[PDB]
Amino acid sequence: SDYARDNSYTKAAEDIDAQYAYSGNDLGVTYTKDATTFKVWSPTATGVKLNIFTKGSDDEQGASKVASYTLEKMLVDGEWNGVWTITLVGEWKDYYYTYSVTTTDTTHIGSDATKTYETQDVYSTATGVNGKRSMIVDLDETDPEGWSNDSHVLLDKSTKSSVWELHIKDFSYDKASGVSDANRGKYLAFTENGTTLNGEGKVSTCIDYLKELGVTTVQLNPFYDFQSVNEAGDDSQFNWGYDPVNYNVPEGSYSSNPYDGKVRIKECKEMIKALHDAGISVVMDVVYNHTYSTDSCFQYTVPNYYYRMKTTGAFSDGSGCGNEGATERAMYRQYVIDSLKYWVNEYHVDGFRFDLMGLMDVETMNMAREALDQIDPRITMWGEGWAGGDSYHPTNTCSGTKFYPATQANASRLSDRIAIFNDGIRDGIKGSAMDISDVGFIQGSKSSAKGVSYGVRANSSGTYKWKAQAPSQCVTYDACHDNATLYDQIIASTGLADYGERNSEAVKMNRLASAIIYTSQGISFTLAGEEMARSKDGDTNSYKSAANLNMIKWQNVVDYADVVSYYKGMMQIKSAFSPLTAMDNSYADKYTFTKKVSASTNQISFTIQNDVEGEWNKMAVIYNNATTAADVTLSDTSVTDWVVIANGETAGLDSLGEVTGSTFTVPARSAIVAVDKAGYESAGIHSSKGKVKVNYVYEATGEKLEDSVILQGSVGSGYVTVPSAVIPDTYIVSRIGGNAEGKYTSDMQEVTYYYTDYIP
Ligand SMILES: OC[C@H]1O[C@H](O[C@H]2[C@H](O)[C@@H](O)[C@@H](O[C@H]3[C@H](O)[C@@H](O)[C@@H](O[C@H]4[C@H](O)[C@@H](O)[C@@H](O[C@H]5[C@H](O)[C@@H](O)[C@@H](O)O[C@@H]5CO)O[C@@H]4CO)O[C@@H]3CO)O[C@@H]2CO)[C@H](O)[C@@H](O)[C@@H]1O
Ligand SMILES: [Ca+2]
Repeated sequence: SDYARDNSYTKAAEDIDAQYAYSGNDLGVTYTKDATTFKVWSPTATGVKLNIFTKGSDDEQGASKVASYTLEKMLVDGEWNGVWTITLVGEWKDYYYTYSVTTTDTTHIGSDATKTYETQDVYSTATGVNGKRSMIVDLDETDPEGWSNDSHVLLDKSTKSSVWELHIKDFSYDKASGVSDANRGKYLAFTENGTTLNGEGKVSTCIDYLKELGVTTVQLNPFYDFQSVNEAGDDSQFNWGYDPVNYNVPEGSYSSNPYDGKVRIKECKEMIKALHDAGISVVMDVVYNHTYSTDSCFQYTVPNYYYRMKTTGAFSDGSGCGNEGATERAMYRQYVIDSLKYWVNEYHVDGFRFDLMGLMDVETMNMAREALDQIDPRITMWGEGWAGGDSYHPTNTCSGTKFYPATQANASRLSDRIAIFNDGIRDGIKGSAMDISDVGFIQGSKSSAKGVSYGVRANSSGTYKWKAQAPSQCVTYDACHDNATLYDQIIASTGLADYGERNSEAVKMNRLASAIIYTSQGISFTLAGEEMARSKDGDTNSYKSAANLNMIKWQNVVDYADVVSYYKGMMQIKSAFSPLTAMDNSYADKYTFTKKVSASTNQISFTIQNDVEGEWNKMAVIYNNATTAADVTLSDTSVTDWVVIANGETAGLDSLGEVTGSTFTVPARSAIVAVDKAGYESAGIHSSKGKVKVNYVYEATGEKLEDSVILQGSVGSGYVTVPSAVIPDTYIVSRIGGNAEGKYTSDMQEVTYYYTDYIP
């Protein structure tokens, strides 16, 4: 819950805002060749001392204290504006610095109740190792080659996105990634083109893999500077990084050199440029809701101002991490908005994911949306519309408006282009994220059907659990970095196999999840590697678990190539059919559900009427979670000539067969997507991908030992097939027909694994 409570701390902070709020835009360092100016906002301080150093830490060669200087109160018409300033004449680039701040707290201003704290700059743009000393940098020197020609990659519509949620270490830490020794688990991994599995040259990994998969967007887990990895320590350390230290400095551990402050800036920019060169939008995970500790640059500069304080003097702990940032305060609001603008402008970031956005006030969020709109309204914003504990806040903001938290409950007060994670469809698809053993729709829960069905229109049509204003305000997903991976929950909730073990029924459920995500409105989102059955060995909170547990297992692009192909195809379907990628509510009344949206059912079906010329006229979608094939008759009989474009085997833009009438046979634990024949013919939307069909046959009888699968990819790109992992160990491959490995062609190729009797 959140609580409106006014106290001595909130009153003091409000009075500080009225007298001392500063909008000068020049806090921190203003560098030029001829002089550097330093500015610190601290109304509570009795003095601020600047300390210059040759190095970011004392252990480095050439490390020494240069000198210290007294900052002076900044006067405007002889009135103090709360700012401290000094200008050092000459060339000061590449020196390091801290401030020594002698200060009261917010409730004892003018008293002699002072303490002195040493801290890095609140407005640091660079630091040395482990973020303890700021660095004076010419940011133009940190620009990689071609950076001036690097542009934002922005989606016309947020709802046309396909988001891959990725940790920078996870991306390439696996030696099988084919990334060079130097760059594995680093920013620079993204700059390596032509990477293949085990560097064997047969099938793409990393950035080339992402190009082939066709994701629009990569959302990167924390790459601001966090506390929880020792940047001078072992390469085997792992943390998600939800432990902020410096908001406007890149994390050191993902760089080749954290000791020189400029290197991580250059390399972070190189990562972003490489994603842009691949045609991929970059979204940044940001965590303004809390800092690692209250022994922070914020608390050491203006004690008790930047955090929400309870009447009893305790820090409000709405984050569950010990503190919460006071977004309702004039100078934290300004800090956050200025920070967002900085990452967009300086680093070419294309959008943001707000950690525990429910701890941020609606007015601040809306003002941030308006700020980013002035750059480009296609810059994306979304976040978690919840908190991690009870939140204590003042009644009103620094603007004098009533405080509202940016939660699901308050979606109507928030901009429709600040989207909110839809836990409705997430839990509906695969079961409660809070319990890995819990079943959702794909595993056979009939009561979960309503979660899926509301999810289909991005929880914007009617009300189940919460209501989005529009599809633009909804992130559609079945899993993220938190809790269990999709495939781990499937395995745990069914007992079908061990974690990370292929099972044919588990894989069917995984394909069905794919069909649902890409036939639902809202912003389609996946954990990186969901498309290849990513496992964390059942770990439901992997934030500091082993690097090799967390890392993407690149062998899975082969072991689950068929599943990758299914996702690849479903993505094509969504991007081809306008109703699915609508921002607004235009298409809400164009859906005809066969059963009530609320129905307890094994078969969900609906049609969608389109109005875009040159596209399919109508789509039929069926989800079957039964363990048997079902005959499903649509209530909408307006179309009786259909072309199937997704089934239990494959998804894409090509005809998989036709259906006359209103009844479809839907295999167990599978989806059907069909479109009107007339529209299919007229639109001329067709696949340019090639296919490989993989068969598994008992040589002696000619009978299949396992269902055939379909691989699908760009013509001329490399594929690798393998024997079926689920065939009993009492059969072994004796012969292969066709090419187990090769390049896709337009005409479908077939590979048959022939099996003989064996004892293991
Ligand atoms: O600080 C404690 C906590 O922090 C982190 O948890 C985060 C979660 O991992 C993350 O998923 C997110 O949690 C959200 C959740 O996703 C969202 O769905 C909503 O949760 C609801 C449930 O949907 C609802 O079922 C009910 O949950 C019950 C649960 O069913 C029952 O089995 C039992 O465990 O009690 C639960 C709570 O009563 O209610 C919850 C809460 O309303 O909201 C959640 C946020 O509150 O964000 C979490 C916070 O960052 C860590 O990962 C975790 O290890 C720590 O324990
Ligand atoms: Ca760090």
